[PDB]
Amino acid sequence: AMITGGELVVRTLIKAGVEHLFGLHGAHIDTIFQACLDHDVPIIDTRHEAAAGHAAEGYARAGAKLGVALVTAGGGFTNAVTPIANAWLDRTPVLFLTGSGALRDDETNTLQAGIDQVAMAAPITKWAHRVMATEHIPRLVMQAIRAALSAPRGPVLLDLPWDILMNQIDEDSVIIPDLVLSAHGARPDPADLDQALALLRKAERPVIVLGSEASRTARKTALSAFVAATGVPVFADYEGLSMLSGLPDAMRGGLVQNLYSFAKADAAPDLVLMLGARFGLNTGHGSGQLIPHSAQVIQVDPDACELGRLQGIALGIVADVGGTIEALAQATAQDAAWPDRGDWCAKVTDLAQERYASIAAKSSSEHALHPFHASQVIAKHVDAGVTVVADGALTYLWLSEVMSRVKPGGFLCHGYLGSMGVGFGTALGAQVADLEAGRRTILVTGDGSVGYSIGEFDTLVRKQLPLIVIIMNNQSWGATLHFQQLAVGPNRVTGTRLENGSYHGVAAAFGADGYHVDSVESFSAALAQALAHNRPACINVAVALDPIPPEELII
Amino acid sequence: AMITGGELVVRTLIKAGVEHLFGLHGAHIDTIFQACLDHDVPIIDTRHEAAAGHAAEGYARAGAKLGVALVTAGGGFTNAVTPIANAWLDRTPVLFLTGSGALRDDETNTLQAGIDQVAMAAPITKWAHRVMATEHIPRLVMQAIRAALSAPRGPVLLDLPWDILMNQIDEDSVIIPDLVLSAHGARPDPADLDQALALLRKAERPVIVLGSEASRTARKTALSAFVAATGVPVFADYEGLSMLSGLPDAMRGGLVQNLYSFAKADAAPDLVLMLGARFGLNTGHGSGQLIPHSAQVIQVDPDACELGRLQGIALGIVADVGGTIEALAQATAQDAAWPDRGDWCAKVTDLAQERYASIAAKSSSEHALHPFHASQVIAKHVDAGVTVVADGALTYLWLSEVMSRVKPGGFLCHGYLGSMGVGFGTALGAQVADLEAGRRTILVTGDGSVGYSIGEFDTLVRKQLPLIVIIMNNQSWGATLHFQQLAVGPNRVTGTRLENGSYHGVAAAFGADGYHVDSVESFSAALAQALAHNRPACINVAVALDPIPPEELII
Amino acid sequence: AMITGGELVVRTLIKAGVEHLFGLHGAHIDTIFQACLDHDVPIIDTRHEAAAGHAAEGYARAGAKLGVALVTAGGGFTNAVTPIANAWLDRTPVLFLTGSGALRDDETNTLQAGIDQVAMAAPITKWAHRVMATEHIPRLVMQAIRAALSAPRGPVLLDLPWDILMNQIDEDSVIIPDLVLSAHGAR
Amino acid sequence: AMITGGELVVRTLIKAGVEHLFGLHGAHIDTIFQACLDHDVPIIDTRHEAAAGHAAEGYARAGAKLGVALVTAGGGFTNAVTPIANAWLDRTPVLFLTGSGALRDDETNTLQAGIDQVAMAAPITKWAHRVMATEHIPRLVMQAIRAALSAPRGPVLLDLPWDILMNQIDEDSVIIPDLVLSAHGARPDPADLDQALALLRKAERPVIVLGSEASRTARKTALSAFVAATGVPVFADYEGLSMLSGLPDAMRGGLVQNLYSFAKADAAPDLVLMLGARFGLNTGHGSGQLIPHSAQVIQVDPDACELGRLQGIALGIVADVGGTIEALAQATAQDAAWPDRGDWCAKVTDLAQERYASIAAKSSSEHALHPFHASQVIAKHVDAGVTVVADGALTYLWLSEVMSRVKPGGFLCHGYLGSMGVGFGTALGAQVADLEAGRRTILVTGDGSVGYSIGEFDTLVRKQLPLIVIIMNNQSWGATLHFQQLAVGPNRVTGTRLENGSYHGVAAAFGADGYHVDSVESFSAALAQALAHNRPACINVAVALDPIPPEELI
Ligand SMILES: Cc1ncc(C[n+]2csc(CCOP(=O)(O)OP(=O)(O)O)c2C)c(N)n1
Ligand SMILES: Cc1ncc(C[n+]2csc(CCOP(=O)(O)OP(=O)(O)O)c2C)c(N)n1
Ligand SMILES: Cc1ncc(C[n+]2csc(CCOP(=O)(O)OP(=O)(O)O)c2C)c(N)n1
Repeated sequence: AMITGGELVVRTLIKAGVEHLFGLHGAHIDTIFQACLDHDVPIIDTRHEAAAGHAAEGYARAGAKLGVALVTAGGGFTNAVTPIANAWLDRTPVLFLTGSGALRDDETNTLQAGIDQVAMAAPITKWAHRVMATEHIPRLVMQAIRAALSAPRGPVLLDLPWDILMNQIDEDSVIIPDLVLSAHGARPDPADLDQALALLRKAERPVIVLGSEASRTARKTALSAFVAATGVPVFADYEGLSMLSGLPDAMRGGLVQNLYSFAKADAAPDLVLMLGARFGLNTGHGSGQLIPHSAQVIQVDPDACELGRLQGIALGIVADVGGTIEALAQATAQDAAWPDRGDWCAKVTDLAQERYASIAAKSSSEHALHPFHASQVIAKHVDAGVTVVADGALTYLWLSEVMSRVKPGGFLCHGYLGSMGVGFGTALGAQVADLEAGRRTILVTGDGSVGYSIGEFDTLVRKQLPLIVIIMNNQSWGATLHFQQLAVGPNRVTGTRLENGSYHGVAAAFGADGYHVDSVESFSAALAQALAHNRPACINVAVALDPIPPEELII
Repeated sequence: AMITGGELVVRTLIKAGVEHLFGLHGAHIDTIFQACLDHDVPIIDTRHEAAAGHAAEGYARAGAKLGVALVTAGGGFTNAVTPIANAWLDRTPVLFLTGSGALRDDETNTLQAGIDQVAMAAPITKWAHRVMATEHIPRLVMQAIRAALSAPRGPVLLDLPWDILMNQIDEDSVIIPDLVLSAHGARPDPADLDQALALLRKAERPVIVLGSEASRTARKTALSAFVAATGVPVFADYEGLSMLSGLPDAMRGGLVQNLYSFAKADAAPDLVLMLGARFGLNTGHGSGQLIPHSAQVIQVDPDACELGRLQGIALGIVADVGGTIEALAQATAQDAAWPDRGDWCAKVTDLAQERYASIAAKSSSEHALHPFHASQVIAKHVDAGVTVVADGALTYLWLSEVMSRVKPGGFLCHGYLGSMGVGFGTALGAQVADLEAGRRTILVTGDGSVGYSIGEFDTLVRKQLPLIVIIMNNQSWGATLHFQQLAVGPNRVTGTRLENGSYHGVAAAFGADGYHVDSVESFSAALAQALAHNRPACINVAVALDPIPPEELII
Repeated sequence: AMITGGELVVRTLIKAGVEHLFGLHGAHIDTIFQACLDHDVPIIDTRHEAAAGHAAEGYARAGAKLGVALVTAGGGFTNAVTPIANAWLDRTPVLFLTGSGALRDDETNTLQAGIDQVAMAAPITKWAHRVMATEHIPRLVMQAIRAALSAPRGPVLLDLPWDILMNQIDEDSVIIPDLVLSAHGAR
Repeated sequence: AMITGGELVVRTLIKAGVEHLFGLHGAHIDTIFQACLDHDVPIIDTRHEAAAGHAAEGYARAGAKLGVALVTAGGGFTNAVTPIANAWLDRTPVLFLTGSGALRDDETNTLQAGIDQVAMAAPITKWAHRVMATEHIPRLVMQAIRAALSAPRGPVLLDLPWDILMNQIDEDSVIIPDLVLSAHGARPDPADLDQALALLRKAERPVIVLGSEASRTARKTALSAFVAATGVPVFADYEGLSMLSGLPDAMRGGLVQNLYSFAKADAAPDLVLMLGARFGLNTGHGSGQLIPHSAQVIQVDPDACELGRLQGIALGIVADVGGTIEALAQATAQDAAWPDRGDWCAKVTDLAQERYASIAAKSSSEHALHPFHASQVIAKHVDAGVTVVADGALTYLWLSEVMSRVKPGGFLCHGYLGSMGVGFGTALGAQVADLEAGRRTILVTGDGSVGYSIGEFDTLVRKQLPLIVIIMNNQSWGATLHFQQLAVGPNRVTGTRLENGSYHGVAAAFGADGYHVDSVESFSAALAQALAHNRPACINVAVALDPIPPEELI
């Protein structure tokens, strides 16, 4: 009944409902590994702490739950910083548990000590803190969890000194708290809700735009009820996209990028209801290209700073997005009868079809396989049974054009950090979450990006995680090469070609199934085969570099 | 139509609804001074940036609105750090505007440059940011205001480089946004509200405890309706106390400290509804001495990390406190009649009376004026027309004993920072806010504490602000002297005596009315006279040092 | 022969050659006041921690030696920040000793706790550090002194948690180092 | 004559004497790539910013010069933080140039923006700063360089907003300064030097211990003169080891770890002259196990905080280590003849031989290749023409045992950060530096550690860098597995096995030569062949896991 600090950490995680961790071993954190071993809690151990951190993010995002990363002192922590930064900008709930130097050996120039890990994490976490006493562990672990899971979601760093973890205490002297935190988010004042709904009712061309906070709470039943009652088309940024999958086709606007062509069509929305979608990279900043300057904007976000950040708004509500969706469903449930939106929904559908058809008409695979065509091959397989994770740059810009007509179970793309290479770890953690969901995870990445975490094929094999890694291979850091050609000159390509290496050969050397394809027919055959087997796979797809995705020109 | 960055700052503040600033001049920020001059916006200029910062706090606290502090580069900023830290721990909405070195003269070892002011403020603000372009001023001022005013309220630092402020731009090249941020905070999910109310209904001995967030939103009408419907007695920490002033005597539990004697009376609450009162210094930490371990606790706070921080709770709700009070009032306006709680309210009343009577029975002014008796002299004048500000240590501990039976318009005491000296600036700012309300401000401070900001008598006279400064003079840093005697030994008093100086003489030399008193009669006469005139005053009250206040006895 | 952490602080100061401190009292740092009282080391107690900080600077500047400021947790520290910043830009050797919340009472929303004092001082000191063990006091005080006195001179913050200072340890279990640092600068 | 901020960066680097950069492309930093292209300054572009940062470290360490890393905004920067931290604790002069969000687009929730990069780097840099004006670029680049190169050396972060770099200015309106910073480090006061030499002369068993600052200034001629004049044996931590390579055998004490067995042999030094060797991980902390408590210590370090950090010292000198070595050589070229130290030097040698022989006696490759035997295979090839980079854990602990006997041109091991995986990028950068030195780089790494940066086989092949990567493969995160067995229990192994993957197969798929070996003979043949050709290679060496290196116990 004397137990370690690491045992306290794990008892507290278990009580909160944590079922998996992602990490990489060190002695500093062995007490946590030993406790997980005793309690049959899996730690998915990777080949890089960065992959472990991104895996915790992917688990959190695909699973709509807490992700937990576990890393050792010093380089364990510094190797997890890109995950922390990505989760920060993406509003992703991840508890990063890090080891650190023993307090009793402070300032001794010893192994792995002397990095101010909390100071480094401070600019990019909701909370970061170093534990000072073993008896504080349960309450601070639970406090850290509440911080991560509350609106807007985000990463937390809990730094656990080696002596604090190794110290033994009487188990009866420290209580392990429950996670007592309402699952229901706060909702708008009914006066604000009444005004929002009165405006929505009055609008001629209203749209809703979902952001990441809608994905985190996943109030799909309420969203469906609200959308069925009002008939208003719903768009989303990348992170909100999968929240559209259960909606009737007439009200699926798809990716918010599709609003670009509306003003030209004399069909700019006159009202926009933004639900956790921030003004920024995915929503056209303050340009009014997607969210028109002429529209009345109602914005709901848990962070008041975001409200009208880059554009004047009509009504700014601070509330949880999930709670708001529940409130909207309740208010419209016994409401009757909302205005018919048939013609407006049809216009949204037509503009989307026009975009897709136009791109189709400009895409040829005469010699090399066209990225649009390669994307269409993937789209044939995307439905509620699949999570798509997207990395690369040109790769995801092209992929995005096929993503609105399908209904993915999950879609996990770059957010604001736009950090090439995060997709592999992300997809690995998503595939873990997806085992419980019954989904197959497909990573669609670039040849450049895959190199960041290419050792994780080892992890997929050791852990028998059937992630399918599709590499869109244009022999280059492509978008950056386009930048050089477009912004500087045709003769100014430098540091951006990648004309070496057999990625499928690398995957095969780690024991994964390797495929190399270069055509619509070869690729479709390979992908069908990979999906039929419950095995990790690498599909190396030779694609053309020169095509310019629509979003590259728009961006 | 070319205008300065400083003019953009002021136009934005005006559009937000700011009517006063507190500050101290520097060339770095003169453009803001000149714009306020043009627009007839008063800047209350003090004798120390710390006093200006605390004044902005006091204005925010007394006024339930945004406070704005304005300080110059370098030492202007560093002199404001104590206000920032105090506002941080007290959840007080203050926008600290600071000058800083010109961007164009970066790294030139020049005057007032080279302090990383944002880094210094980061650990003690909701947001801290240095402005990079003159065009960004309106949107970032408004963003800062939204950050300060949103739940939980807190300080923000906006750092404005000299060139950014002096730079002139076309006034029409940038839009000045409105403050578009709902006045009504987010409320609990109805399931959570129903659960809370079910527990409140079933409880034998329920209490409500209000915290600072209740004061910031000041939902007095809703609170009155809720309390009348349920008959549940309401307590508060210092910052919540004035929120009890409009409640019937029967439901006024007063300061939460009064709960101490309940367990021995076999009367410990079985349910506690905490409305923005955190677990911490004012609520007995996790000791269960005020909030019993045996009670079911419903806690409502805008910061999830606070929920059950130090004690297990039954229901943890993240919502705005004002929004929650409105929700509770709405629900209890349409449910069944509530159980009569007259006997319980009477018990609450009896226990408070027993405490007060006990103190009265023990207190003697035979050889020197007793702090409890001096406190009683003040209490006779306290009602809705008075804001009481409290500083010192033993001074406020004694004062607290008379504050539950009166109904102050405002009560501003030390919060967690416990920083001796903050009261003078705080009271000065409070008196500015109180002007429009027809209220009179009284500072009750220690002889030690008053020394920190004693030059502010000058400011009171220059600005004709009729603040009454009452100095409880026990010729020592009192509570610290008690610590030495009680925790160390009777012969171990060092560095705590202050057996010098005529504070009324200092006040007089600055042109304020000075009084020196040493008895109930003399003090009563001085206070009556000072209150009869709209003149600043200093009342120097000789009081005994040896008496130990109940709150110290408990400790 | 059990002595407090505050006693360790003062014994280390005395061995370094410190003969005056400037400060303002708080319970958090009483163990240092008591040790100074015992050893007849004057603490010049002011009416504001800022004045105490600036006095430590003035003492250093006028006397070409180390200045030592002594302030309590929370507002004691925040009141000393203008002195820290002034000494930073002036290259003035001042050791700022500050109290802070007890480590054992971390994250309890308690009196004078919760300010990240080391983070606040980091941009304006040669070194700033929070002591984690009573036994570290003498070596870390001497390390801080070496940081302050070495070229270019400047301020250092040593943050001493209440429990770390109140803790008692066997005086024979920890050595008080000498100040072994050449008086002659490199050429 | 209008030129970009990026062009200003590169003109300043060139004027400082920078000849190589390491990095990974982004649009945010393209102006620097374009300028390097114009000026024929190579940027060695890697598959991960971490590898690029570590390459800049390796180039700095192996070359005793400034390393320059170049990364883009956001993830470019955050991917570089392990290099920054490693360089920080290793006292390695690296200029990290990072892009960042445009100032004009501040707070727009845009691509790669919103990370406070300078705040993140502040705890682990000598200086970190974000540039506010294009016109400031040359003076701030040069300022950053002076910060990195000055004693004690270390990393600097210069953050260059996208608009600051893209902005064009009249080239005639901004001067590009020279690097005007003396190459000569400051030296001790002659009174201090006199006292140090007086103590050194009176000592019965004096030793010298070198640290990283000695390697940074590389005052080899002076060191040789001082050592020849005094006859005092010289030890080093890992970073100071290659500074012993030009000394006569009699005064080569080798790695400072060898001091362990001296007290039990009644031979503990009575005087220790520490030259940039800190009290800490490599010197036995304050334990007295290497630096005896009974010895008088003279410590010379550019950071006063370090002087007697963990142990009482007799004389604490703040000076540059190189300047001090020059001063000591100068003084001992003019003073009287020094006492003969032949017997003490022979004791040092005998104790080192006794350690080596004891390990040799215990090591058997009967059933699997023993890590000590594998290490000896490598040692056969180590001389001035070789830089050895060491990663892994058990791997470098075993390797350390053969390193004191040989005289490497360079030896780059883990420092205080002990971050598994830094070796690959480090060795790639070292190989670049080694080109002009006429040296061949060999990385000796673990099967676990190699996985961190395994994509860099691609970079070796693209850039034709003939790095030889030797993977000591014990199918595990080995030292951590030993921890579980030794400190917890034999049935408590969890999260530490790595019983999968063909590393040589991975290297071959990237176009590098791959070998798989499992014996002294097969390993010897593969290494000999790899060394015979200027081609990148991976040698996957099957080695036993169970043996415990002496240092693991200690
Ligand atoms: C961590 C990081 N490093 C560098 C960049 C700069 N960058 C933007 S796009 C891009 C090219 C990505 O190439 P690839 O993964 O192959 O995708 P592609 O554009 O070719 O489809 C790069 C290097 C970045 N965004 N993040
Ligand atoms: C800024 C600051 N400095 C020092 C302290 C330590 N301290 C606590 S109580 C106290 C005495 C206050 O004396 P006074 O204002 O005269 O009030 P009294 O207790 O005598 O009524 C002191 C110095 C503090 N809390 N804050
Ligand atoms: C970045 C980082 N992650 C984890 C650790 C913990 N750690 C210490 S030794 C070790 C094992 C390294 O294994 P390998 O590289 O194969 O070397 P071996 O000990 O097997 O020879 C690990 C994971 C560390 N020191 N640094």
